[PDB]
Formats: sequence, structure tokens, C-alpha cells
Amino acid sequence: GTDRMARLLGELLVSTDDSGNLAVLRTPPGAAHYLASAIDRAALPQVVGTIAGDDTILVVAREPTTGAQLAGMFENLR
Amino acid sequence: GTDRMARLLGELLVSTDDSGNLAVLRTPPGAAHYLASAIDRAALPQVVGTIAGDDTILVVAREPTTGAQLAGMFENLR
Amino acid sequence: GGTDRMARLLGELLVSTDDSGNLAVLRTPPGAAHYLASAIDRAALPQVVGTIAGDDTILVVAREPTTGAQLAGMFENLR
Amino acid sequence: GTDRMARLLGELLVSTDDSGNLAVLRTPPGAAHYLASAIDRAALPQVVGTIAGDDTILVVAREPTTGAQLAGMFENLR
Amino acid sequence: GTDRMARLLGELLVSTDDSGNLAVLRTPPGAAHYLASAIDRAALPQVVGTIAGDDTILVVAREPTTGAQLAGMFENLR
Amino acid sequence: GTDRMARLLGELLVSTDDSGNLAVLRTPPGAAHYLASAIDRAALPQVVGTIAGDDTILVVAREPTTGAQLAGMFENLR
Repeated sequence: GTDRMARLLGELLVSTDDSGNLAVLRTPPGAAHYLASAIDRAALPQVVGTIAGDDTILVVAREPTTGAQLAGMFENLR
Repeated sequence: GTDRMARLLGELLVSTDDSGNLAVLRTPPGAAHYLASAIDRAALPQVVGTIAGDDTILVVAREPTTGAQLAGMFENLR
Repeated sequence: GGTDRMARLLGELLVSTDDSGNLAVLRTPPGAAHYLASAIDRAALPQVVGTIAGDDTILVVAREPTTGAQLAGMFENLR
Repeated sequence: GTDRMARLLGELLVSTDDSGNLAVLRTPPGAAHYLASAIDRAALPQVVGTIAGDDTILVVAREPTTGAQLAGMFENLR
Repeated sequence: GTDRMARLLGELLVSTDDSGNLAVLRTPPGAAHYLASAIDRAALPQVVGTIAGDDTILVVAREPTTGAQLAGMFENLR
Repeated sequence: GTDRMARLLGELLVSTDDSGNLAVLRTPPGAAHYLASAIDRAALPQVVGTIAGDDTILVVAREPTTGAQLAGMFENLR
């Protein structure tokens, strides 16, 4: 779960950002659904859910974790 | 209207979660768009909008309703 | 000229705007959300963190301390 | 599998059409993914696969069944 | 309806191609769904339906029109 | 381009099937757009294009290549 997510983050995470309870992950062109999917599958306790577009993922942080702390965690697995 | 919505939540709502102003609903694979659409057509005053993925819907709550209160409402409709 | 294209497309495709918290919620005609959302990305506004589109609706994430209501009124006035 | 499919065709199938090995199914807005996935889970021997947009499903007929034969089959099931 | 389709093909159609009863239209990424919807709404007599990816559209030709024929016609509307 | 596609098919391709000028490829849920962009970026001479659903890809074969031939080729690259 977590090791698959980690590898794919290393492959596919271009950048991260945050606002409030939200991390925003940028990926290459066809890649966001695929990444989002590995995140969901990892089922992180600090994560409520994810929604992907083509090249963007919204990851919803579980309180009290913030979007910034979620995004920092994702950075440090890449 | 709200009728179809309540009937679909009965059939399709697997689980709820929340964070901040967001309710995150989970459905069977391939059902999230269809349920999201029903929730839009109901046009509930406490919902601003929804975004569906394949089995996840992010519901944005209208202030002052929280994601938790929103999740609590979808869950008691079935 | 990313902003001008965004401005042109808001004029054409934006049906309604709304908000909650750090989120602006934009509505478009069916099939148009993804196209407008990418024009908004392309424009790289200082106060926008990112966007996610469905079929007819866009979530636009405001950069703190800009709020979703602020982003919404700004999109609204570009219509 | 096939009960669920046939029930959903009853609710959601608005119209059919065909060309060659292809059946085109129309649904109400937001209904096509849900219907498409019911069809997939039913695993019909005459179906090769499906792709859904918002209100349109492309069903690929297994040779020698035509798109017209596949479309006629889907209609008589409503 | 057809005018909007014509105007959009002029802005969004990058290239055209075909195979059998199929026209394949290419767009910029993020623009396929929007174009397909405009094609759909124009309801051309020789088009059975469309399905959009991200930057590609499958247009289904109504027999006896071919994909090459459709693609020619779309091509000359740019 | 082709080497990346070849790596991805080994990881993501679950089954191949076909009908007429179409190869139908199945991946795990959430992997189809990712594999489909890699197929596109390989630009194979015999492929007109691809459209991805959630776990299904339609690959359009270039006349006179058939979908069965494309499918058998993709199958042997796992």
C-alpha cells in the first residue's frame, strides 16, 4: 500500500501546495488519477479522501492535520 | 427531486467522512457521478456544489453547515 | 496572454459562482468545466492554488488569506 | 448481475443507435458511467467492452454480433 | 448548434484521422469533452455519437458514410 | 517512448480483447488514462488513437491492421 504510493510519488509528484485542510499535488499530464488511486489504496489515517483531475490532486486532510502538513508528508516520500 | 436523491443514497452510499467544510461520500465503483448528479438536482440549501470521481464525491457545505453536519444529514436519509 | 483567454472564457462559459471557506464553486454548461478550469490554470493567478473540474462545476482553491468568496466575486465580475 | 443491468436499462436507457460493431447508448445526463459499469459487471459474451461519457455509452460487440443486434438486445430488456 | 460546432472546430481541432467507421479528432489537452459536446449538440445526420478522452474524440460514422469521410469534413471546417 | 509503454503494459495490462478495428485493453481501476497516454506517446504506426475510461482502453487500429492483431501485440509485451 504505502510502499507503492511512495514509489509513485517519487515518479509522478511534480509539485505540492496547500490551503487550509487541502493539499494540491501536481502530476504529469495523464497521471493524476493513477497517483490518486495509489493514495486512496494506501488509506492514510491523516487523509479523508482525494479527487483527481488530469494533472491535479486534491487531498483532504483529516483534522487536526492541515493541508500544509499533508503536503509536507507527500514531499518527503518523493 | 430530494426523493430520488434519498432513494439513491439508500442504494449507493457506502460510507461518509468529513473535514472542515467538506463531506466526502464513498459509493460503489462507477456510481459516484450518478449519485453526485442526484444531489445537484436536489439543490439543497446547505450544499454549494459537488465533484464526483469514480467512487468518491466531495460535497461542499454552505456556511455555517460543517462537513460533519452535512455527512450526518446524507447518512440519515439512508 | 493567459489572463485574457481566461477572461474571454469566463465571459462565455461561467453560468454561476458560489463559495464556502477557501473554495470558490463555479458552474458551467455541461461538458465545459474541464475546459474553463484549464484556462484558469493557464492564467496562474497569484491567489489560486489549483482547480479541479467535474462535468459542469469547478472547485477553485484560494491561497490564504484570500477566501473563496473573494475569488468568486472576482470571477463573477469577469462575466 | 444481469438483473441489475436489466433494471438499470429500464430506468436509464433513453435511446440506442449503431454503426458496424458498435452500439451507442444514450442515458440522462450523469447516468452513463453507472449504466456502463452495470453492463461491464454483467459480462455478456456478445460484449467486448464499454466506454462511457456523461450521457453516452459506446459498447463494442463481439464478432459476429453487430452493433444493431447489440442495440436491439439492450432495448428489449427495459 | 452547427454554427457553434463550426466555430469550435476552428479553435480546437488540431488534427484528424480515421479508421473504418471511425473519425479520430485531436484537440489540445482539456478541450476534447468541450468539442465533443458541441459536435453532439449539432446532431449531424452522418454522426451516430461521440466519446471524448482528454485530447482525443471518437466520432462514429453512420453507415454508409466512413470515418475518412467524416474526418475530411471536420478537417475542412478548421 | 516505446520502452516506457512496454514497461507500463507489463505492469498495468490486465487483459486484451478485440472486435473489428478495435483492441480493448483492461487495466486495474484508475490506471487506464495513464496506460493510454503512454500508448499515445509511443506513437505506433499501426495505432490511430486511444480513448481511456477508468479501467478500459479502446485502441483504434490503422487499416489494414486489425484490432485482434494489435491486441495480440500488446498481450505479448506483458
